[PDB]
Amino acid sequence: PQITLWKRPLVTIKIGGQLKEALLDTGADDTVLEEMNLPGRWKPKMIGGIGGFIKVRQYDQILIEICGHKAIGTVLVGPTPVNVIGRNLLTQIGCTLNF
Amino acid sequence: PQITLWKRPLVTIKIGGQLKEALLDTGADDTVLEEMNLPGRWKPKMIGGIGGFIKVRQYDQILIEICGHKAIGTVLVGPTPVNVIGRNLLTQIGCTLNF
Ligand SMILES: CCOP(=O)(COc1ccc(C[C@H](NC(=O)O[C@H]2CO[C@H]3OCC[C@H]32)[C@H](O)CN(CC(CC)CC)S(=O)(=O)c2ccc3ncsc3c2)cc1)OCC
Repeated sequence: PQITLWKRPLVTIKIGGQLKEALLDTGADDTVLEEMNLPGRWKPKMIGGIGGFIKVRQYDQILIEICGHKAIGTVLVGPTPVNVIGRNLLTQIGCTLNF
Repeated sequence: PQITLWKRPLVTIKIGGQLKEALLDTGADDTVLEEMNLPGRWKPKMIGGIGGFIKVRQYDQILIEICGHKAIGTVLVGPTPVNVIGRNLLTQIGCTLNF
Protein backbone atom coordinates (compact mmCIF):
# COMPACT_ATOMS: atom_id res chain seq x y z
CA PRO A 1 0.00 0.00 0.00
CA GLN A 2 0.78 3.71 0.26
CA ILE A 3 1.17 5.47 3.61
CA THR A 4 1.03 9.24 3.79
CA LEU A 5 2.96 10.99 6.56
CA TRP A 6 0.40 13.39 8.01
CA LYS A 7 0.47 11.14 11.07
CA ARG A 8 3.01 8.71 12.46
CA PRO A 9 3.36 5.67 10.13
CA LEU A 10 2.28 3.11 12.72
CA VAL A 11 1.51 -0.46 11.66
CA THR A 12 0.81 -3.77 13.38
CA ILE A 13 3.65 -6.26 13.51
CA LYS A 14 3.83 -9.88 14.63
CA ILE A 15 6.96 -11.00 16.47
CA GLY A 16 7.66 -13.75 18.99
CA GLY A 17 4.03 -14.79 18.73
CA GLN A 18 2.81 -11.35 19.82
CA LEU A 19 1.15 -8.43 18.04
CA LYS A 20 2.66 -4.98 18.58
CA GLU A 21 2.48 -1.53 17.01
CA ALA A 22 5.62 -0.06 15.44
CA LEU A 23 6.71 2.87 13.29
CA LEU A 24 7.97 2.38 9.74
CA ASP A 25 11.16 4.41 10.23
CA THR A 26 13.47 5.25 7.31
CA GLY A 27 15.82 7.06 9.72
CA ALA A 28 16.41 3.87 11.72
CA ASP A 29 19.30 1.70 10.52
CA ASP A 30 18.15 -1.10 12.83
CA THR A 31 14.86 -2.33 14.29
CA VAL A 32 14.35 -1.48 17.95
CA LEU A 33 11.46 -2.86 19.98
CA GLU A 34 10.05 -2.48 23.48
CA GLU A 35 11.15 -4.84 26.23
CA MET A 36 10.01 -8.36 25.43
CA ASN A 37 11.37 -11.65 26.74
CA LEU A 38 12.25 -13.37 23.48
CA PRO A 39 13.79 -16.85 23.71
CA GLY A 40 17.31 -17.70 22.68
CA ARG A 41 20.73 -16.12 22.90
CA TRP A 42 21.47 -12.43 22.41
CA LYS A 43 24.43 -10.02 22.40
CA PRO A 44 24.63 -6.69 24.26
CA LYS A 45 24.60 -3.52 22.17
CA MET A 46 24.23 0.24 22.54
CA ILE A 47 22.38 2.38 20.00
CA GLY A 48 22.35 6.17 19.89
CA GLY A 49 20.00 8.86 18.73
CA ILE A 50 18.78 12.22 19.91
CA GLY A 51 19.51 12.45 23.60
CA GLY A 52 22.18 9.77 23.67
CA PHE A 53 22.48 5.98 23.81
CA ILE A 54 20.42 3.17 25.28
CA LYS A 55 21.37 -0.41 26.10
CA VAL A 56 19.60 -3.09 24.06
CA ARG A 57 19.73 -6.84 23.54
CA GLN A 58 20.50 -7.92 19.97
CA TYR A 59 18.59 -10.97 18.69
CA ASP A 60 19.44 -12.34 15.25
CA GLN A 61 17.40 -14.22 12.65
CA ILE A 62 14.07 -13.17 14.16
CA LEU A 63 10.89 -13.58 12.11
CA ILE A 64 8.67 -10.50 11.96
CA GLU A 65 5.51 -9.92 9.94
CA ILE A 66 4.76 -6.30 8.98
CA CYS A 67 1.37 -5.62 7.39
CA GLY A 68 1.21 -9.18 6.13
CA HIS A 69 4.75 -9.03 4.71
CA LYS A 70 7.22 -11.44 6.26
CA ALA A 71 10.80 -10.53 7.10
CA ILE A 72 13.64 -12.11 9.04
CA GLY A 73 16.49 -10.22 10.60
CA THR A 74 18.06 -8.62 13.61
CA VAL A 75 15.86 -7.05 16.27
CA LEU A 76 17.13 -4.93 19.16
CA VAL A 77 15.15 -5.14 22.40
CA GLY A 78 15.33 -2.62 25.21
CA PRO A 79 13.83 0.41 26.94
CA THR A 80 13.02 2.29 23.76
CA PRO A 81 10.24 4.90 24.03
CA VAL A 82 8.90 3.78 20.64
CA ASN A 83 9.00 0.62 18.56
CA VAL A 84 10.62 1.28 15.19
CA ILE A 85 10.96 -0.90 12.11
CA GLY A 86 14.32 0.03 10.60
CA ARG A 87 15.85 -0.27 7.17
CA ASN A 88 17.24 -3.76 7.83
CA LEU A 89 13.63 -5.00 7.65
CA LEU A 90 11.98 -2.28 5.53
CA THR A 91 14.12 -3.31 2.57
CA GLN A 92 12.87 -6.86 2.97
CA ILE A 93 9.25 -5.81 2.55
CA GLY A 94 10.04 -3.69 -0.51
CA CYS A 95 9.43 -0.34 1.16
CA THR A 96 10.44 2.82 -0.70
CA LEU A 97 10.12 6.56 -0.23
CA ASN A 98 8.38 8.30 -3.11
CA PHE A 99 7.87 11.95 -4.03
CA PRO B 1 12.08 10.01 -7.19
CA GLN B 2 11.61 6.52 -5.77
CA ILE B 3 14.20 5.84 -3.05
CA THR B 4 15.06 2.36 -1.80
CA LEU B 5 16.38 1.76 1.70
CA TRP B 6 19.44 -0.47 1.28
CA LYS B 7 21.47 2.66 2.07
CA ARG B 8 20.56 5.60 4.28
CA PRO B 9 18.09 7.89 2.41
CA LEU B 10 20.42 10.88 2.38
CA VAL B 11 19.65 13.83 0.12
CA THR B 12 21.01 17.31 -0.49
CA ILE B 13 19.08 20.21 1.01
CA LYS B 14 19.40 23.99 0.70
CA ILE B 15 18.67 26.14 3.76
CA GLY B 16 19.72 29.69 4.51
CA GLY B 17 21.35 29.60 1.09
CA GLN B 18 23.71 26.78 2.10
CA LEU B 19 23.80 23.21 0.83
CA LYS B 20 23.81 20.37 3.37
CA GLU B 21 23.15 16.63 3.44
CA ALA B 22 20.18 15.30 5.40
CA LEU B 23 18.32 12.05 6.11
CA LEU B 24 14.70 11.53 5.11
CA ASP B 25 13.37 10.20 8.43
CA THR B 26 9.79 8.99 8.58
CA GLY B 27 10.22 8.30 12.31
CA ALA B 28 10.88 11.97 13.06
CA ASP B 29 7.87 14.21 13.66
CA ASP B 30 10.03 17.31 13.25
CA THR B 31 13.05 18.43 11.24
CA VAL B 32 16.27 18.69 13.27
CA LEU B 33 19.57 19.99 11.92
CA GLU B 34 23.01 20.12 13.48
CA GLU B 35 24.32 23.39 14.89
CA MET B 36 24.34 26.12 12.25
CA ASN B 37 23.72 29.83 11.79
CA LEU B 38 20.22 30.73 10.54
CA PRO B 39 18.94 34.31 10.23
CA GLY B 40 15.92 35.54 12.13
CA ARG B 41 14.29 35.05 15.49
CA TRP B 42 14.20 31.70 17.27
CA LYS B 43 12.62 30.28 20.42
CA PRO B 44 14.09 27.64 22.77
CA LYS B 45 12.42 24.23 22.60
CA MET B 46 12.96 20.74 23.99
CA ILE B 47 12.67 17.62 21.85
CA GLY B 48 12.86 13.96 22.85
CA GLY B 49 14.52 11.06 21.07
CA ILE B 50 15.58 7.51 21.75
CA GLY B 51 18.09 8.55 24.41
CA GLY B 52 16.27 11.41 26.16
CA PHE B 53 15.63 15.10 25.54
CA ILE B 54 17.78 17.86 24.04
CA LYS B 55 17.50 21.65 23.79
CA VAL B 56 17.06 23.11 20.30
CA ARG B 57 16.45 26.48 18.65
CA GLN B 58 13.09 26.56 16.88
CA TYR B 59 13.00 28.50 13.60
CA ASP B 60 9.55 28.92 12.09
CA GLN B 61 8.52 29.41 8.46
CA ILE B 62 12.01 28.69 7.12
CA LEU B 63 12.52 28.12 3.41
CA ILE B 64 14.18 24.77 2.69
CA GLU B 65 14.64 22.88 -0.58
CA ILE B 66 14.83 19.10 -0.27
CA CYS B 67 16.09 17.14 -3.27
CA GLY B 68 14.71 19.79 -5.61
CA HIS B 69 11.37 20.26 -3.81
CA LYS B 70 10.56 23.41 -1.87
CA ALA B 71 9.24 23.49 1.67
CA ILE B 72 8.56 26.31 4.10
CA GLY B 73 8.26 25.19 7.70
CA THR B 74 9.68 24.69 11.15
CA VAL B 75 13.35 23.72 11.47
CA LEU B 76 14.91 22.76 14.80
CA VAL B 77 18.65 23.37 15.25
CA GLY B 78 20.70 21.67 17.95
CA PRO B 79 22.84 18.67 18.96
CA THR B 80 21.22 15.98 16.84
CA PRO B 81 23.56 13.16 15.77
CA VAL B 82 22.64 13.80 12.11
CA ASN B 83 20.55 16.20 10.02
CA VAL B 84 17.06 14.73 9.68
CA ILE B 85 14.09 15.77 7.56
CA GLY B 86 10.96 14.91 9.55
CA ARG B 87 7.32 14.51 8.64
CA ASN B 88 6.48 18.21 8.97
CA LEU B 89 8.48 18.76 5.75
CA LEU B 90 8.18 15.29 4.16
CA THR B 91 4.45 15.97 3.83
CA GLN B 92 5.18 19.28 2.12
CA ILE B 93 7.21 17.63 -0.65
CA GLY B 94 4.58 14.95 -1.21
CA CYS B 95 6.61 12.10 0.26
CA THR B 96 4.91 8.76 0.99
CA LEU B 97 5.95 5.27 2.04
CA ASN B 98 5.09 2.53 -0.43
CA PHE B 99 5.39 -1.24 -0.39
C1 LIG C 1 6.81 8.00 24.17
C2 LIG C 1 7.56 9.00 23.30
O1 LIG C 1 8.87 9.13 23.83
P1 LIG C 1 9.84 10.41 23.41
O2 LIG C 1 9.03 11.55 22.99
C3 LIG C 1 10.91 9.83 21.99
O3 LIG C 1 10.07 9.07 21.13
C4 LIG C 1 10.70 8.69 19.92
C5 LIG C 1 12.16 8.23 19.94
C6 LIG C 1 12.85 7.81 18.63
C7 LIG C 1 12.05 7.87 17.32
C8 LIG C 1 12.77 7.46 15.99
C9 LIG C 1 13.80 8.54 15.72
N1 LIG C 1 13.11 9.81 15.69
C10 LIG C 1 13.54 11.02 16.39
O4 LIG C 1 14.53 11.09 17.05
O5 LIG C 1 12.66 12.10 16.16
C11 LIG C 1 12.80 13.31 16.99
C12 LIG C 1 12.74 14.38 16.18
O6 LIG C 1 11.18 14.45 15.81
C13 LIG C 1 10.52 14.13 16.94
O7 LIG C 1 9.56 13.28 16.70
C14 LIG C 1 9.99 11.87 17.27
C15 LIG C 1 10.92 12.11 18.20
C16 LIG C 1 11.55 13.41 17.87
C17 LIG C 1 14.41 8.34 14.34
O8 LIG C 1 13.44 8.08 13.42
C18 LIG C 1 15.33 7.10 14.37
N2 LIG C 1 16.50 7.43 15.23
C19 LIG C 1 17.81 7.74 14.60
C20 LIG C 1 17.85 9.20 14.06
C21 LIG C 1 17.99 10.20 15.21
C22 LIG C 1 17.25 11.51 14.84
C23 LIG C 1 19.05 9.32 13.06
C24 LIG C 1 20.42 9.04 13.73
S1 LIG C 1 16.57 6.50 16.70
O9 LIG C 1 15.25 6.13 17.24
O10 LIG C 1 17.34 7.21 17.72
C25 LIG C 1 17.41 4.99 16.14
C26 LIG C 1 16.59 3.87 15.57
C27 LIG C 1 17.34 2.65 15.09
C28 LIG C 1 18.89 2.63 15.19
N3 LIG C 1 19.94 1.53 14.79
C29 LIG C 1 21.26 2.01 15.09
S2 LIG C 1 21.15 3.42 15.72
C30 LIG C 1 19.66 3.73 15.73
C31 LIG C 1 18.91 4.98 16.23
C32 LIG C 1 10.59 8.34 17.30
C33 LIG C 1 9.91 8.76 18.61
O11 LIG C 1 10.73 10.82 24.75
C34 LIG C 1 12.12 10.74 24.77
C35 LIG C 1 12.58 9.62 25.72
